[PDB]
Amino acid sequence: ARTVVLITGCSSGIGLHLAVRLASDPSQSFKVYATLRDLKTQGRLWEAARALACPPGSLETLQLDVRDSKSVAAARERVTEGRVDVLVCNAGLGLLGPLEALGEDAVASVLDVNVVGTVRMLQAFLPDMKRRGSGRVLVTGSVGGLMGLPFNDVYCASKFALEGLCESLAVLLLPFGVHLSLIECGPVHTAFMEKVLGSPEEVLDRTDIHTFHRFYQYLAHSKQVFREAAQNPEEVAEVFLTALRAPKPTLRYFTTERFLPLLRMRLDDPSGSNYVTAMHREVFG
Amino acid sequence: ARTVVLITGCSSGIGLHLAVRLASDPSQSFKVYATLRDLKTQGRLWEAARALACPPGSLETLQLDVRDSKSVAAARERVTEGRVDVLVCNAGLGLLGPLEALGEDAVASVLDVNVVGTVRMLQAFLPDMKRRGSGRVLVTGSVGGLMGLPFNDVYCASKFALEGLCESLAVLLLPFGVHLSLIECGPVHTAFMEKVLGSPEEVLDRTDIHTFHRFYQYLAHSKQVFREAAQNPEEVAEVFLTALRAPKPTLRYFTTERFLPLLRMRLDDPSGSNYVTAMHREVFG
Ligand SMILES: NC(=O)c1ccc[n+]([C@@H]2O[C@H](COP(=O)([O-])OP(=O)(O)OC[C@H]3O[C@@H](n4cnc5c(N)ncnc54)[C@H](OP(=O)(O)O)[C@@H]3O)[C@@H](O)[C@H]2O)c1
Ligand SMILES: NC(=O)c1ccc[n+]([C@@H]2O[C@H](COP(=O)([O-])OP(=O)(O)OC[C@H]3O[C@@H](n4cnc5c(N)ncnc54)[C@H](OP(=O)(O)O)[C@@H]3O)[C@@H](O)[C@H]2O)c1
Ligand SMILES: C[C@]12CC[C@@H]3c4ccc(O)cc4CC[C@H]3[C@@H]1CC[C@@H]2O
Ligand SMILES: C[C@]12CC[C@@H]3c4ccc(O)cc4CC[C@H]3[C@@H]1CC[C@@H]2O
Repeated sequence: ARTVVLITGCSSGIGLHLAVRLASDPSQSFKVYATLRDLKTQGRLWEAARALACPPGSLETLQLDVRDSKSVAAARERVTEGRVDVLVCNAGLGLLGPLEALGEDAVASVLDVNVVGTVRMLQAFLPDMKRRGSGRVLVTGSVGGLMGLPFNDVYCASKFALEGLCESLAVLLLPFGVHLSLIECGPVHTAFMEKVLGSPEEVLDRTDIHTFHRFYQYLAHSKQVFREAAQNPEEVAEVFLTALRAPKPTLRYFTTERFLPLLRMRLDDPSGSNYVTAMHREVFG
Repeated sequence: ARTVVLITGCSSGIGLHLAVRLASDPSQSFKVYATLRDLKTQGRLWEAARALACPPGSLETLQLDVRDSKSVAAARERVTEGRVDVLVCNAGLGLLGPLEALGEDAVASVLDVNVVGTVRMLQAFLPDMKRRGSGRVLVTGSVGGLMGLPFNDVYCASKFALEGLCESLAVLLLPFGVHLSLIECGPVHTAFMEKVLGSPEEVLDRTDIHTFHRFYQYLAHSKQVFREAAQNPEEVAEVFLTALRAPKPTLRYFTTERFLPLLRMRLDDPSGSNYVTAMHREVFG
């Protein structure tokens, strides 16, 4: 159908549920290109798509690895319509542990995927939206890009980076009639975390005993935050559709109002210490 | 002298003036290791140091390239005292132009220096401060890390990343008695900008005519913002000393109160659109 939507990172979580929520839409107005780093993992996407009854042709899958600009351009070339009306930059990776225990590859990967990957997506797809004078870009955001979290130093570094990247682009884009919005998400049940790490044996080798202990405490605490605040990817998908529907989309959309008070205490105390003291008390006690 | 201070990026600007402001301090309590990417450029540092009368031994220069962990560890090994009381992460690069005109090397460099470089500094020097139960880390910040600026997409991406990185570390660090603060700076007369770019011929080749035109407009506008708001590096150095003096340093220190209203409109309108509309009007008219 008429609105062409291209989504990154659709093998699971937000991306997967958003592709099927769009392709199974009552109005049948979306033509979805669900992109995945590795096409062989598309099984779960179709199982969900078939549970929602997506009309043949409403959903097509492509291989798109955000670390490779040749993969990104190849995917763009497979959009048969020759246009993308809604570009959703969703692919992302986590990175957890003491800063000193993180290796150079892991740090570099996180920045390459979460930041440079988005830049690649935007360089390949913004030109044509500017030429056409229209387009929507939706970026999966995180409360981790709005407030720092202990033992997520590089991950927060990467999520804050998208905030800077998208805000800077948004200031330029108004006059071109291209809208950019971030969908700010808290914890989401998606297996994002399941790969965020483990291996206490190796970690203890890379840091001191006190840091290690504080790490275990952070891990106990995020086990409760996840049970307390994870949302399901279906709920998050609805926030994207809210954004793609608005005639004049705002820069930010929040999927929960839950972390706002905490967010407000970084501003109402500009020195930023109130936040630091409050987050240390919530995490470590 | 007694407080050992190690500073990155001292061939010019903030780093240069901060090293000499500390080594020429009346109390003569600072022993400064002024680090530079390339030792052969140390001329300007000494000229200023000799204009301020720094006692022999108050200032030592080392080579330290933040993109190389071997250079970073080698520099740490030359601290004869075996300790660093104040670590100042100042090295940084700019990147300007239409997002689509930026090459992969340039983007990668900016992130490698501004973000990963700080991570390298922190991995090499935090362990010993945690072991000792004391230390101050001061990071040169930017209003560009707090609000997005058109045509500085990757630069803002990198400066926001430091915000995330330092806030996340700050939450962990309290209990270790190690303080981390960011020194938020606006435009500074330092030649940072002088290398931020030019070459309209090559740029026009990489983007569309409308974007190009908007770029020229941004360039006219930053010529006035720089004359209107640049501060001198001596003024910025005093803010670092304010931070290193406080018995309980806050996470953020601002060198000007000038951009706060703008900063406040990103929060008081959480959708973040008020800011986007206001920044577009200030830059493009
Ligand atoms: N999960 C949370 O609690 C949470 C909270 C806030 C924000 N977010 C954000 O939500 C987004 C979606 O993640 P999720 O929570 O749904 O986790 P997820 O279930 O692990 O899904 C992330 C997707 O990104 C893909 N991806 C990873 N590397 C890629 C690459 N190089 N090229 C293309 N795609 C790649 C993954 O594919 P593969 O499976 O093949 O690797 C997967 O399809 C991320 O940007 C993110 O960080 C998540
Ligand atoms: N200038 C502004 O208007 C402004 C505004 C806000 C924030 N800041 C920030 O202020 C900091 C200091 O910059 P500045 O304004 O003083 O500009 P600058 O005069 O160009 O000084 C930056 C210094 O960083 C060094 N550097 C660059 N790459 C390095 C590397 N790979 N390893 C070690 N050192 C390296 C440069 O050395 P080389 O000369 O050899 O390259 C130079 O000594 C930066 O983090 C920054 O982005 C500046
Ligand atoms: C930033 C994340 C969402 C917000 C989460 C949060 C939010 C508030 C809080 O007090 C603790 C945590 C712990 C884990 C955080 C997450 C780590 C991954 C995710 O992106
Ligand atoms: C972010 C910077 C400081 C703040 C500057 C600013 C701040 C406010 C504003 O309205 C325009 C500009 C243009 C250039 C910006 C700068 C680019 C380099 C510097 O780091």
